[PDB]
Amino acid sequence: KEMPQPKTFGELKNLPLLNTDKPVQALMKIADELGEIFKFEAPGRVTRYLSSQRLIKEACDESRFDKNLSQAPKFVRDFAGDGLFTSWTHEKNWKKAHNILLPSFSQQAMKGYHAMMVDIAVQLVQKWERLNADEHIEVPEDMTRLTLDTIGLCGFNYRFNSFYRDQPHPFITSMVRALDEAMNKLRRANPDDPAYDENKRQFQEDIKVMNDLVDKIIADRKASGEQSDDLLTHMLNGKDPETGEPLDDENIRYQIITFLAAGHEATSGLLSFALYFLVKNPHELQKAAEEAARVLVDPVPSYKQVKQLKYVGMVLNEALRLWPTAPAFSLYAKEDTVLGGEYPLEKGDELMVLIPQLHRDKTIWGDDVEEFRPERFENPSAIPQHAFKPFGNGQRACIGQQFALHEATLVLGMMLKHFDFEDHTNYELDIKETLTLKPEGFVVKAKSKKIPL
Ligand code: HEM
Ligand SMILES: [Mg+2]
Repeated sequence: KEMPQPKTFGELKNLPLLNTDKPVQALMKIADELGEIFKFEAPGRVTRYLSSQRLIKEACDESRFDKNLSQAPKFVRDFAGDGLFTSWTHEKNWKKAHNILLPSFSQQAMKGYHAMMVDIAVQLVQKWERLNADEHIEVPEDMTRLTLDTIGLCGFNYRFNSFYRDQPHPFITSMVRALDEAMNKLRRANPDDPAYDENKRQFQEDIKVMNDLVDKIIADRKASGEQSDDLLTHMLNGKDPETGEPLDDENIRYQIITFLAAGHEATSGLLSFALYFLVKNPHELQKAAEEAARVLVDPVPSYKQVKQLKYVGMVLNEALRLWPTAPAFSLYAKEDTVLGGEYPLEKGDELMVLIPQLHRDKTIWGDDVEEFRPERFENPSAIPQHAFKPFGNGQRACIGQQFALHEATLVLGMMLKHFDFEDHTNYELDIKETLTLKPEGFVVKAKSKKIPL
């Protein structure tokens, strides 16, 4: 078959379609119009956007297709280097670091992180316990404080102390501002224009701020010899079983910057969208609050108790189904191949998986794809293979998935145990896009249930 293509802009082809603050929502609208596959052209590049489970299952065959670095990740590589997220599968450092870090991210390894996750979660609950009657909560802002602080403590035993601040720690300001530069670089008609000399100087400054902190903490840890429950201790001590080599200090720095840069925002967006869906769907809020009350019977949650929050886990999977917070990933054809029996591809051709549209495939999910129904995930053996992919695919799938889901389960369970929530503004969903998705402006009021910590 011949391939559908959205509207074009002369010699700029389709490129201006992405000159928007909300490009993935734009592409989802295009997908709705054009169907399971469409071509997208820009000066010097071409990709094909996939939306159906039928085609994405094929794209996810690792014998045929491998991870490609899409446009904003190639710029993120300027500060995350050959850390796990911005390396190619075939670079030595990718596999070395994957083999070293995998056991440190396993479900079993969560038992070792649990206490530092509860440290930051208790800080969030005390913050909200201490609001006055007429105050409200800025939900994505607080979730972001929580997720940055939790990855800082678990990643490198460092406190960003985000709940002590309106202006984040300078490392966070630099990283946030670097991620924004990466995104903003994509939308520049004249990348070399002198108007951007300032953005380029600030970008180098921010890279320097990030490296200087992380390098110093690494050096401090080597100089002290201290052994903590964090990823930095694991990286200092670890050898790749296959090569026999450890990670060098530069790459350990890239991994630390990568866990913060890749993980914080997608996890804070998940928590913010799950609370959004529960305040809009009070019967599901009640089910999840009843479960948190029945299960979280102790003043702080244990690892075992967090595992028993099945309905909270169902709520978080259904929020990932609707708004997977790292919404698109890119692949390339390893050799010439035919996609879906219809679309011939040459070696090197690019594909993009649009995960919000895969999760709205009506042939898989049924017709009510916009409705929030946690019970879709009651028994996850019902879900066909390759239908639900919020954490990507295969060996290049999110290494932080058990971390994110333990964090979000813990924190949402505690939120639901300790407070009732009110959507006092009747908030209108407005999804902001960075590297990730979140509900911008989402606010609520909490009313404490007056349960001790
Ligand atoms: C709900 C929260 C999260 C979601 C939805 C999510 C989603 C994703 C997705 C879709 C990918 C694949 C990207 C691609 O193919 O280009 C990815 C990769 C990755 N994520 Fe996550 N992520 C989340 C949380 C985290 C956290 C908490 C961490 C770290 C503590 C993390 C670290 C990573 C890394 C290091 C990669 C690269 C893995 C590799 O290629 O070896 N993520 N994530
Ligand atoms: Mg309903």
